[PDB]
Order: sequence, then structure tokens, then C-alpha cells
Amino acid sequence: PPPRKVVFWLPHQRKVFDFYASQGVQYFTAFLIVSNFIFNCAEKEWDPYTDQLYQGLWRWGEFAFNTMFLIELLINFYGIAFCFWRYNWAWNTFDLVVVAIGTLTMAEAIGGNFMPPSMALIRNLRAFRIFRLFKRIKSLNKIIVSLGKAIPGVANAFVIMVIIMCIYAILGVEFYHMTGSYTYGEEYYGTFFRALYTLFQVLTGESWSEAVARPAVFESHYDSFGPVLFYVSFIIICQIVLINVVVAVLLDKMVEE
Amino acid sequence: PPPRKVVFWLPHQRKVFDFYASQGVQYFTAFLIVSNFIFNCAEKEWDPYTDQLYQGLWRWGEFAFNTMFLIELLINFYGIAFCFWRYNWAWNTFDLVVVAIGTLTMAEAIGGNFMPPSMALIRNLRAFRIFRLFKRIKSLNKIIVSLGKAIPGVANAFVIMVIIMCIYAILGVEFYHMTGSYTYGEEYYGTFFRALYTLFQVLTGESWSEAVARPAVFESHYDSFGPVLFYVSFIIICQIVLINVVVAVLLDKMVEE
Amino acid sequence: PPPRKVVFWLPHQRKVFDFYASQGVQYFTAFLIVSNFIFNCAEKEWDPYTDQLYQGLWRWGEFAFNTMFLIELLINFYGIAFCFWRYNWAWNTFDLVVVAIGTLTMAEAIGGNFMPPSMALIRNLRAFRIFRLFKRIKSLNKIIVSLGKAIPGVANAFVIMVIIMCIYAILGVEFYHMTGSYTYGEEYYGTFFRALYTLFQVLTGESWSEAVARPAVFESHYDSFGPVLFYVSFIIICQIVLINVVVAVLLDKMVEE
Amino acid sequence: PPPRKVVFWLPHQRKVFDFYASQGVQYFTAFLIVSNFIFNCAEKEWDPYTDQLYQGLWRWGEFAFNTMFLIELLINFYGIAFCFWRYNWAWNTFDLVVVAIGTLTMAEAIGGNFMPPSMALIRNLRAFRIFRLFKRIKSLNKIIVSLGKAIPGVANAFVIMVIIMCIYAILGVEFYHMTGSYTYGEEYYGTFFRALYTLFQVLTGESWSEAVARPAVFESHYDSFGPVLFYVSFIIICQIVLINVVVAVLLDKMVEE
Ligand SMILES: CC(C)CCC[C@@H](C)[C@H]1CC[C@H]2[C@@H]3CC=C4C[C@@H](O)CC[C@]4(C)[C@H]3CC[C@]12C
Ligand SMILES: CC(C)CCC[C@@H](C)[C@H]1CC[C@H]2[C@@H]3CC=C4C[C@@H](O)CC[C@]4(C)[C@H]3CC[C@]12C
Ligand SMILES: CC(C)CCC[C@@H](C)[C@H]1CC[C@H]2[C@@H]3CC=C4C[C@@H](O)CC[C@]4(C)[C@H]3CC[C@]12C
Ligand SMILES: CC(C)CCC[C@@H](C)[C@H]1CC[C@H]2[C@@H]3CC=C4C[C@@H](O)CC[C@]4(C)[C@H]3CC[C@]12C
Ligand SMILES: CC(C)CCC[C@@H](C)[C@H]1CC[C@H]2[C@@H]3CC=C4C[C@@H](O)CC[C@]4(C)[C@H]3CC[C@]12C
Ligand SMILES: CC(C)CCC[C@@H](C)[C@H]1CC[C@H]2[C@@H]3CC=C4C[C@@H](O)CC[C@]4(C)[C@H]3CC[C@]12C
Ligand SMILES: CC(C)CCC[C@@H](C)[C@H]1CC[C@H]2[C@@H]3CC=C4C[C@@H](O)CC[C@]4(C)[C@H]3CC[C@]12C
Ligand SMILES: CC(C)CCC[C@@H](C)[C@H]1CC[C@H]2[C@@H]3CC=C4C[C@@H](O)CC[C@]4(C)[C@H]3CC[C@]12C
Ligand SMILES: CC(C)CCC[C@@H](C)[C@H]1CC[C@H]2[C@@H]3CC=C4C[C@@H](O)CC[C@]4(C)[C@H]3CC[C@]12C
Ligand SMILES: CC(C)CCC[C@@H](C)[C@H]1CC[C@H]2[C@@H]3CC=C4C[C@@H](O)CC[C@]4(C)[C@H]3CC[C@]12C
Repeated sequence: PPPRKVVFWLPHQRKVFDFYASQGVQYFTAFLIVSNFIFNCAEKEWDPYTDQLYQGLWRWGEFAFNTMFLIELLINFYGIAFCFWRYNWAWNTFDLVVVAIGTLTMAEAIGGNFMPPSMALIRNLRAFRIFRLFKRIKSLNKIIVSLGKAIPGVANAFVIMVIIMCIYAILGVEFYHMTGSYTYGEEYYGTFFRALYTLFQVLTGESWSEAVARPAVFESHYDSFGPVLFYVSFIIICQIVLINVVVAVLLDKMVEE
Repeated sequence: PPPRKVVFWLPHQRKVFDFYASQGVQYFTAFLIVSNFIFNCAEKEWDPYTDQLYQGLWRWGEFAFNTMFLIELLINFYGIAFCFWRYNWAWNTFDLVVVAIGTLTMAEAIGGNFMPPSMALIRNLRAFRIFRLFKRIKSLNKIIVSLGKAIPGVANAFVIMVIIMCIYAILGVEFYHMTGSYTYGEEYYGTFFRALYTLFQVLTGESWSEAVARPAVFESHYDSFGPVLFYVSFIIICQIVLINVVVAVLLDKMVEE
Repeated sequence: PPPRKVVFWLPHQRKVFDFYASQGVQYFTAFLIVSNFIFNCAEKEWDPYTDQLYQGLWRWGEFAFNTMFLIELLINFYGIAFCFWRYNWAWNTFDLVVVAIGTLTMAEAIGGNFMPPSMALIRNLRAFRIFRLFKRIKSLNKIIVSLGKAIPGVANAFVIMVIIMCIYAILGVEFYHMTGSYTYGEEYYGTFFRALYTLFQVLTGESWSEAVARPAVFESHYDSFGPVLFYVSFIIICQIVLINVVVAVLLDKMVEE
Repeated sequence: PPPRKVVFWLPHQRKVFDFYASQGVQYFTAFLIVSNFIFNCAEKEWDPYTDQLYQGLWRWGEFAFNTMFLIELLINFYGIAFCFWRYNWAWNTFDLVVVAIGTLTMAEAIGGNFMPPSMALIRNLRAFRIFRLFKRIKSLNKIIVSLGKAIPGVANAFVIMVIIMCIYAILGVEFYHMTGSYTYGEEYYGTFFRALYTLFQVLTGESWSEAVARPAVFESHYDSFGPVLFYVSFIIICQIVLINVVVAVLLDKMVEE
């Protein structure tokens, strides 16, 4: 990409900019990204406890990785005049977000917890720094741009599927919310979200064979195969036709681009 | 679409017509459709019981939504001279159907149940008003027209698959209807529909491995691997080949259109 | 198709031939095929027992259907001079086969069982007469010719998959034939065919998670994750990559033709 | 392929070379490859024990097959001047590897075990000689070259999927490593590799529904559906979008080539 809107106020901008954007620095920063991800994985495997053994190790290790990423972000923003809205606005925004969260956790971990502790969920976004790798390795950036363009179509397919699942959830609560009168009804179709969750399980292959009772469906008279029809129609329509519609969207975009 | 057959008998027809067909009214009615669907879902989640708590709420809420949809249908039909066979015959037919069922339930819910109670299944078609949304949101109407054109070929594939499943059901009933002599035979292959249902379960991943007994298949002599051949051939031919034939039809149409 | 090799020896051949090949007779024979298939299904559902109730009904019903199909085959072969190798050789061969088996069972059922009883497996080919329907209904014949051309390429994929599955069965018998020292080893990997069958189950989604024991894989030292690698590699390669290779072949042919 | 770099030092090279490369010798060696694979399978089925019955049989049988393959490799290398780097370098390299391992096992099995016994894993590469068949049967070599070119893109898709799985593995150990306080936490999310393995099981259809406890998710207040969101998002994004991305890559290459 050509830098056209980022005019040069800074003394050495054109030099530092094309220094950072060089493929050597890109692959060195990809090295740092992958090593920091492997450091997170190593913390979670060799020391997952709440009362960590090598606690310092992980504290100072992510301290060092985060200050290196802060230095890299400063190099970048010096490169394009700290604007980051003109050139590479999306990736610069993601970089700024992750480095801000990291430096916030750093400042609080060394100099006292200023933020509430239930904010601690954000102390789990370190793992997402790895997504920046999908910008350097172009074999990965290829798949990611194909995915990012297949996303609107896929999302539309998902919304249609969600609406159909909701209709089944609405019906399931109407019909089967009293079977077993926790019964099977009261628990798997008790309310709209228990039913929506039951149908999502069934959608991904969770054996809706306990819902249908063969003695009642077959041994009884010809009026009680309603649940058979319910689950057969759901399976066919949602799982076969609509998941393959999502597939079709995915493949059409993946082979068009 | 151009209105060509709907000649103007009514005083203000050309004005009210293009008023209703304007994108603003389309998105307002999409708002009403989605809010009424969410009202159905809210009734089924926050009050699913047979002796409803906030009954009055759901009764008057669907009263109001249905009278608004009746007003909208009257606006539309005034727009095209109450014909609804010339312009947009399919969607106007669906609108008329759902609004008729709704107003029937309204009249009976406020002024006494004129219809039989076992007719009550139709009091569950409210949930399908949401399908009218697939006419306004064109990202959804796109997927729906692609599906509606892929449905002929897909239906043919399903019929071939059904015929193969029926052949297996006949064979299964003929052979394995006496295993365990409810046994496994009597119940999973007892009659043609128990066998057809067993094979539909197996088709969607329900662990046929209880049908095949390893001691009998392997420990016994080399004559008893019939059920292994049965289930392996069924799995291969129906599951792999024919469900991927359904997929192939789906993708061919989804990428052609 | 044009009849070019079937020269006319018979007195009224050109008339009877294009009488049989007319679309009216084709759809009447499709009616007879579907009704006879539904008669087989009705026998298996409403009377599956070995000591049939309405025996006489099924006996004389398939008697009548088989004599009608014998009359139809005679009409056809009179149509093309009893050659059936020149015109429509494949479908005429299938018709001759099924009608021969049917008339054999007829002659033995009315006039004594001339053949051995363990030949009785062929008395189950009635169900396959339905395949002749795939010649009349052209929406089905379309899917069937696309399948029949995708078969030589799907078969090769299946052979590659089988070869890969035979390698994993050899390795499974080599390694895991002694676990649990019926144990899990001696039963699921005991010999080459128990292992091949275990891997076919696992291939179609049968929960390999009982093979891998988490205490042994994780609690023990770093040398015992061999079965994890075995099943992860099998799943990836065979299930994902090779079943989607079969899919790819299927879709390429289904959209090319 | 034309031999252009393999100049002729040997007396009869041009004759023996095009003798070996003739289709007759290729199909005879395909016969030997398939028969030796079936000999391995027969050893594993009819004699899988550690104290083999017909031990000699298998010993001398693989002796004979390996000396025949050694003779064939010598014929080949005499054909192209023992270079095997100029002509058909990949397949000649694979042939040399497998024949070297075989002759090593032969020499040690007849004249004493020179190598360590824990090297014995290589005594299981006989099964992979069958891959050489994928060079002779061109219907198989076709599928294999299409696969070999789809492997770069597929590998990239797998790496993206692995990174997402790792991210879920890092969040799972963070959150659910204390549920049940072996518990469910301490076993299915205990460390990073238990969590990565749990998510790989779930990815291939292993019933996450035991992780999510419906009483806690629904009966409790509206704060505890975190695991529902975890597993629903994992299923959607990895199981539905990313495995179909792998499919899409596979199909694009399989239909392009
Ligand atoms: C590619 C590389 C550079 C990425 C970084 C990985 C390194 C730095 C991480 C990954 C796993 C970590 C090691 C694994 C766990 C242990 C065992 C413990 O008793 C001492 C710390 C120690 C030894 C860690 C040190 C740091 C470590 C080695
Ligand atoms: C592509 C399709 C399958 C989308 C899947 C539908 C999703 C949205 C469904 C499946 C299960 C549903 C969840 C079931 C469980 C609960 C508990 C409820 O107290 C809060 C909402 C919540 C969290 C639901 C949100 C919507 C939900 C997550
Ligand atoms: C996507 C669209 C087509 C939804 C599927 C069409 C509708 C009509 C299908 C889906 C599930 C089916 C229902 C499932 C089973 C029952 C229960 C029984 O007591 C009455 C019939 C009834 C209610 C079926 C009627 C038809 C049905 C409602
Ligand atoms: C504007 C759209 C998105 C919302 C749909 C219409 C409105 C009226 C729907 C959305 C959610 C629904 C509410 C959900 C919660 C309840 C349950 C009960 O405690 C009082 C009624 C009440 C408050 C419902 C009233 C109707 C409701 C407010
Ligand atoms: C694979 C797809 C395309 C084919 C679908 C197969 C369908 C038609 C099969 C699967 C299970 C079968 C059902 C099994 C249960 C019964 C009970 C029986 O007393 C009435 C018929 C009925 C309801 C069957 C109808 C046909 C059926 C629903
Ligand atoms: C044209 C092709 C696809 C026809 C489809 C093949 C299916 C329908 C048929 C062909 C041969 C049949 C097999 C032949 C006979 C046996 C042995 C019997 O004791 C168990 C069933 C079993 C194993 C049959 C299963 C069904 C079967 C596999
Ligand atoms: C994945 C697809 C394409 C390959 C199919 C694999 C087939 C050939 C495998 C799966 C299970 C295997 C069977 C396992 C059971 C037995 C019992 C044995 O005593 C006779 C052979 C027999 C019948 C095997 C034949 C081959 C077999 C059927
Ligand atoms: C299809 C081709 C490319 C893949 C070849 C599969 C081979 C390379 C893979 C698949 C299964 C793997 C084996 C499965 C697990 C074990 C058990 C352990 O005791 C030794 C390692 C060993 C034996 C692995 C070695 C590598 C392995 C054999
Ligand atoms: C979805 C596909 C593409 C990604 C594959 C994920 C693979 C790499 C995951 C799934 C399960 C994981 C394994 C889980 C079990 C262990 C035990 C641990 O003590 C050694 C590592 C090892 C062997 C892990 C290696 C990585 C692993 C094999
Ligand atoms: C491409 C994908 C990775 C996009 C990002 C996925 C992330 C945002 C999704 C996947 C799983 C989700 C998490 C799963 C459930 C929980 C547990 C709860 O205690 C806090 C919310 C939290 C932590 C969710 C936050 C958002 C989440 C982390």
C-alpha cells in the first residue's frame, strides 16, 4: 500500500516508516508475536493454578513482551505521524487497543490495582495479540481476507438459520414443555432459551433420540409421531439444508476471491 | 417490480400504493415484524406456563400487533385495488393468510371460541409472520431466492435418498427384525417405520454400533458380518455420497445464482 | 434416443415400439413401479412377522405385480425384436434380471420350491425394482446420471481412503492390541479387521474418547500421548481431508455435468 | 517425463531404463506392492499376537518381498545411472528410503539385532510401501497430485484453526479450570493441553453438553451462561466456519486442477 495521506511533520519520518514496514521487521515482529503467544500457552500449561508457582516469571515475561510491543507501536506511529487513521487504520487501531490494555495491566500490576477486579476479564485479551500475526504472514492474511469478505453472506445465512431455530424453539415450548409431567419437558423445552439451546445441541449432533420415545410413537395409535416429525424436519431443514447453505456461501466467496 | 396489471379504480390509489412500497414503510414494517417475533419469544421465555401470569399482557399485545398488521394489509390492498393476484401475488397471499388467521384468533379470544379447540394448532402460526421479513431485508431475500431455486434439485436428491433409505428399511425389517429374540430387533427394526426411523437416526450420526455385536461378528465364523456390511454400506452410500449430493446441488445453485 | 440397430423382423414392431416408449406408458409404468414399492413397504410395516397374517394378500399381490411386469417386459422386447442388446442395453438388462428373479420366485411359490432355501436372499430383490423408476422420472434420472459419472472419481478417493485406513489399522493392531491386558485392546484393536472396523466407526463419529485415557496421557510423563497423536492424525487426515476430498470430487462432477 | 539429465555411463542403460518404465513393469510392480500390503494385513489379521504362530511364514514372506523390491530398486537405479536425483527424485528417494529400512530389518532379523530394540518403530514402515502404488495407478496419482497441491492452502487453514483452538484453550484454562472443585475442571480444562484436547474432541463432535450444567446456566441468575457462550461460539466459529474453510480450499484446488 502507498502512503498518500500521511504527510511528514517529523524529522526522520520517511526513514523510520519504511524501516518498520520492511519485511525484515515484519518477520521479526511476527517472531515476537508467536513467542508471546507461546509464552501465554506455556503459562497456562506449566502453571495454570491460581496460586502460581513461577509467578514472577510470567509477570516479568509479559512485562517485557508488552514493553517491546509498546516500543514497536511507538516506532510505527512515529513512522506515520501518530495519526493511525490515514495509513492502515484497522490494524493500527487493533494494535493500539491491545497495547493500551497491556500497558494498563502493567501499570496496575506493578503499582497497585487502580481498576476494579471484576474488570479482570480484559486481562485475558493478551491471547488475542496473536491475531496481529494474520497481518504479517501473507498465507494467513490471504485466508483471513477471504473469510472477512465471506462474512456478510455467512452472517445472513446464520441469521436465517437463527430465525428458523427460534421458530422451532417457540414451537417446542408450545408442545413439549409438559412431557414427563425436572422432567424432559420442563428441562429441555421448559422455556424459550432451554428450547433454543436444546435445538442448538441437536443441530450440532447431540442425539435427539431421547426426546422421542419409541413406545409412545409406534406402539400407541397413529396420532403421536409429532415429535418424530418435529425432529426430522428440524434436522433436514436446519442441519442439512441451512448448514450447507452456510457452506455454499463460504465456498462461493473462497473460490471467487 | 413495475405495476402493470393493477389498473386504478380507487380515488387515491397511485399515491397510497407508492407510499406503502417506499423503503421507509418497508423498514418500519420490518421493525414491526421483528418486534412481534421478539414478543412471541418473550412470551415463551418469560411466561411459558399453561396458566400464564401476565396473560392479559400477551393477549392485548398480540391483539395490538395483529390489528396493526390488519391495517397494514388494508393499506397494501387499497394500494393495488384489493386484487393481490396481479401484483406480488405470493407475498400478498401469505400476508392475507397470516392476517386472516390472526384476526380469527382475535375475534374468538375476545368474543368466545367459535371454532373447535383442537383447531388450536393454527394459533401457533403467529411465529411464521417473521417469514415476511425475508421480503424486506434484501440480504435475506437474496439467500431465500437462492434457496427457493435450489429447492427443486435438492428435493429430487432427497427423493433419491429417501428411496434408498426405504430400500434399507425393507431389508432391515426383513433381516434384523428377530435379533435379540422389546429386543433390539423388535424395537429398532420391528416394522418398516421403526426401521426407517432407525436408519434416519443412524444417517444423522446416532451410533449404529449397538446394532452390531462384535463377539457375534468377529468371534463367530466368517458368515455373520452381514450387519457390518449393512451399516457400512448404508453409511457410505446414504450419509457420505447422498448427503454430499444434496450439498452439491445446493452449492451449484447457490453459486450459479 | 434413436433406434438404429434394431431392424424390424416382427409384423407390428414399429407401432408397438413407439407405443411402449411413449411418455404415457412410461408414466403408467412409473405408477406401477411406485405402487409395487409401496406394496413391499406395506407388507414390511403392516405384516412383518415370519408367520404372516395376510399372507395370501402379499403372495397374490406380488404375483399380480410380477405378471404385469412380465407383460411389460414382453411388450418392450417385442418392441425391439427381443434383442435388448442394441437399444437400451443396460436398462433392458436390469429389467430382464428383475423380471427373471420375480418369475422364478412366482413359479416356485405356486408350484413347489425347486431351488434351495438358502437361495432365499434373492427373494429380497423385489425392493430393487424401484430403481427402474430412475429411468422414467427425468428429474431423478438427471441426478442418477450425474452420480454415475461422479462414481469413477469418487471410487478412487474411496480407495485412497481405504488404503489410508488400512495403514492405521495395521498400526493400531501393532500398538494398541495389548491395552487393558475382552480388554479394550483385544476387542477394539485385537486383529486387523477389528481395528479396521474401529477406525471406520471413529471415522463416522463414534467417540474415540474411550480409547484415550486422560490419566495415562497427561498425568503420566511426556511419553504416553501416542494414542492422542494416533486419533488426532486419523481424524484430521481421513475424516476432514479425505471425506472432503470425496465431497470435492462429487461437487466437481455434479456442477460440471 | 523425458530423461534429459541422466546421461548414459552404463553399457545397457537406455534399454533397461525404458524396460523398467514400461507400463507392463509398472503394473507388475503395482501387483507386488498390493500383494505385499495384503500380506501385511494378513499378518495382522490371522496372526496379530506377540508370540506369532506362523512366525516363520511372515519372516520369510517379507524377506522375499523385500529382496524383490531391492532387485527392483537396483533395476531402476541401473536404469538411470544410480543418480536418482536427476530423474524422478522424489519417488526414487521414497523407494530408496523404504528399501533401505527393509534391508536393514532383513539383515538384523537373520543375522542378529545390531540396532537398539526401541528403534523398532521403524519396523512398522513396511505398511507405507503401499504409497508407491499411488505412482503407478494414475487414477490414484491424479487424486494424490490434486491433494498435494491443495496441501499448502489447507495447511494454512489448519494453522488458522489451530490458533483459534489455542485461544479457546487459553480461555478455557483461565475460566473453567476450577469447576467441580479429578473434577470436570481439573480434568477437561486442567492445563493448556487438556483444554486443547477437550476442544479438539468437541470440534469433532464429542458432546460438550456435560460441560454446561443446565441448572447452573438457567436456574441461576442471568450471569452464568458464560460456558454456553464459550461452547456456542467455539462450535460456530471453528466447527462450522473454519472446517468449511478447509473444505472450501480443498474444493477450489480439486476443481481448479
Ligand atoms: C520461541 C520461544 C522463544 C518462545 C518463548 C518460550 C519460552 C520462553 C517459555 C515457554 C515455556 C516456558 C518454560 C516452560 C516452563 C518452565 C518450567 C519451570 O520449571 C521454569 C520456567 C520454565 C522453564 C519456562 C520458562 C519460559 C519458557 C521456556
Ligand atoms: C447460527 C445459529 C445456530 C445461531 C445459534 C443460536 C444461539 C444464539 C443460541 C443457541 C443457544 C442460545 C442460548 C441458550 C442459553 C442462554 C441462557 C439464557 O438465560 C441467556 C441466553 C442464552 C445465552 C441463549 C442465547 C442464544 C443462544 C446462544
Ligand atoms: C421452515 C418452515 C418450512 C418450518 C417447517 C414447516 C412447519 C409447518 C413444520 C415444522 C415442524 C412441524 C411440526 C412438528 C410436529 C408437530 C407436532 C404436532 O402436535 C402437530 C404437527 C406439528 C406442529 C408439525 C406441523 C408442521 C411443522 C410445524
Ligand atoms: C422493540 C422490540 C425490539 C421489543 C419487542 C416489543 C416489546 C413490547 C417486547 C420486547 C420484550 C418484551 C418484554 C419482556 C419482559 C417482559 C416480561 C414481564 O416481566 C413483563 C412484560 C415484558 C416487559 C415484555 C413486554 C413486551 C416486550 C417489552
Ligand atoms: C433423509 C430424508 C431426506 C428422508 C426423510 C425420511 C422420513 C420420511 C422418515 C424418517 C422417519 C420416518 C417416520 C418414522 C416414524 C413414523 C411413525 C409411523 O407410525 C408414522 C410415520 C412416521 C412419521 C415415519 C414417516 C417417514 C419418516 C419421517
Ligand atoms: C446400485 C447399488 C448402489 C445398490 C445399493 C447397494 C445396497 C442397496 C445393497 C446391495 C447389496 C446389499 C447387501 C447384500 C446382502 C447382504 C448380506 C445380508 O445378510 C446383510 C445385508 C447385505 C449386506 C446387503 C445390504 C444392502 C446391499 C448392500
Ligand atoms: C471409508 C470407506 C471408503 C472404506 C470402507 C472400509 C470397509 C471396507 C471396512 C470397514 C469395516 C471392515 C469390516 C470389519 C468387519 C469384518 C469382519 C471380518 O471378519 C470380515 C471382513 C469385515 C466385513 C470387514 C470388511 C472391510 C470393512 C467393511
Ligand atoms: C498419511 C501420511 C502422510 C501420514 C502418516 C501417518 C504417520 C506418519 C503418523 C500417523 C499416526 C502416527 C503414530 C501414532 C502414534 C504413535 C505411537 C507411538 O508409540 C509412536 C509414534 C506413533 C507411531 C505415531 C508416529 C507417526 C504416525 C504413524
Ligand atoms: C484442528 C487441528 C487442525 C489442530 C490440531 C490440534 C492438535 C495440535 C492438538 C489437539 C490435541 C493436542 C494434544 C493434547 C495432548 C497432548 C498431551 C501433552 O502432554 C503433549 C501434547 C499433546 C500431544 C497435544 C498436542 C497438540 C494437540 C495434538
Ligand atoms: C474469532 C473469534 C475468536 C472472535 C473472538 C471470540 C471471543 C471474543 C469470544 C469467544 C468466547 C467468548 C467468551 C466465552 C464466554 C465467556 C465467559 C464469561 O466469564 C465472560 C465472557 C466470555 C469470556 C466470552 C467473551 C467473548 C469470547 C471470548
